[PDB]
Amino acid sequence: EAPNQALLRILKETEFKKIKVLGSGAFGTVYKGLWIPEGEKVKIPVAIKELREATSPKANKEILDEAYVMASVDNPHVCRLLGICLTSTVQLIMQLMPFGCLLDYVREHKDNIGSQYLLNWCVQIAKGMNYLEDRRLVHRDLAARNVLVKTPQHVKITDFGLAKLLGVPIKWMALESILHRIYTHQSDVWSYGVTVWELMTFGSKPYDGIPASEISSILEKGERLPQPPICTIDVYMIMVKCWMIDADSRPKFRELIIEFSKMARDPQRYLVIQGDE
Ligand SMILES: */C=C/C(=O)N1CCC[C@@H](n2nc(-c3ccc(OCc4nccn4C)c(Cl)c3)c3c(N)ncnc32)C1
Ligand SMILES: [Cl-]
Ligand SMILES: [Cl-]
Repeated sequence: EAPNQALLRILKETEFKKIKVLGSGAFGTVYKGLWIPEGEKVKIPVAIKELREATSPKANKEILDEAYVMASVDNPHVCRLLGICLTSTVQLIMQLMPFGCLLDYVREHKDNIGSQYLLNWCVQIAKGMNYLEDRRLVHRDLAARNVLVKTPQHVKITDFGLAKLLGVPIKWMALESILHRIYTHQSDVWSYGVTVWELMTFGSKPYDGIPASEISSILEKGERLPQPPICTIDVYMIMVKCWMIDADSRPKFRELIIEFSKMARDPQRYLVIQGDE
């Protein structure tokens, strides 16, 4: 309820440039580039995401609401918007993270990642998600690919709210989302569980070898992702709770922060990793 004095920067096309493509995703294409604020004598390296065309009817109405949220973010574990340009296309400008997404990071560094880092990442993601819940925003696409590494000890969530805006990731979705297209903070919790599984397996693909078309059927039969080799039952049990059919029986993000935080105080008790003494 304090005044929100975030800045919404509406950028002229001349105030930034795209220099090199970094990759593409469900929502658009990401480039490294420069932000060159008019009359300020500086140039700042940034990431720029050019959004794909919306399949949604009202998205042009909603783009600004989405910008407001991204601009407004004030949590260490959620990424923020630097500026937005709306012309022929919508382009989002934000800080450039040299260390990239968490999914690639765990795959690339698997031999070197220990229990403290893994648990801390769980806490941090939970913290960011809790913040988004406080703001009444449902992410709809939480996944390891949508977490960026600021430093190996500091990760931040991206891309919240774009799925709705733009109008699927079946393997990360709660059953109610798949069957009924219902999305809630509790559906986010299910995705959080899948995301944790991705981390704990050093970036394995969930349900690898099962076609997306079969996922709703297997879930209904009680199948769930398996216990990762490094995980004690204490960690895995939390992940399984995230995947309860009854959304209200799943943990709250605030509870998740607490549970992971406790385990992060003695990480070797809760994850068993070679060379992690
Ligand atoms: C595993 C992730 C992956 O493969 N990629 C492809 C290469 C580029 C990577 N990447 N993406 C961004 C980025 C994410 C989200 C962005 O805007 C949406 C948003 N979420 C919160 C706030 N905002 C504005 C933007 Cl503009 C870029 C990257 C960034 N920002 N830095 C480094 N790599 C990024 C993902
Ligand atoms: Cl920060
Ligand atoms: Cl950020």
